[PDB]
Amino acid sequence: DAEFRHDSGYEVHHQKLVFFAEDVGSNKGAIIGLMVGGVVIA
Repeated sequence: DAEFRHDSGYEVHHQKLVFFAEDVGSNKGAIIGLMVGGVVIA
């Protein structure tokens, strides 16, 4: 055991970050709730 095991748990977020951001990004029309929710403060 060295780095053969810890592949998925490395790759996950590396991709989940892109994937999730895609999911949100190409659905701003929906996630708009949060967008507005974040505009009211800050």
